[PDB]
Amino acid sequence: MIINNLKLIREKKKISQSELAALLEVSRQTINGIEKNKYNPSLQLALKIAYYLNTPLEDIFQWQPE
Repeated sequence: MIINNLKLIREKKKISQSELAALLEVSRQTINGIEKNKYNPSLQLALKIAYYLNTPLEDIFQWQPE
């Protein structure tokens, strides 16, 4: 389904997971865990990630509407 790949998006600007996680208000381990296939971020949080990260939601988490 949804492909979690913030790190690519974040690392695009060389954004730190730690700072980003601070931006998200969530633990870094969890955020980097999601790419690894851990349960994707919540409805608002994904929106926040796009907002905090400043990137389309699709790039960070391509919904892949199956």
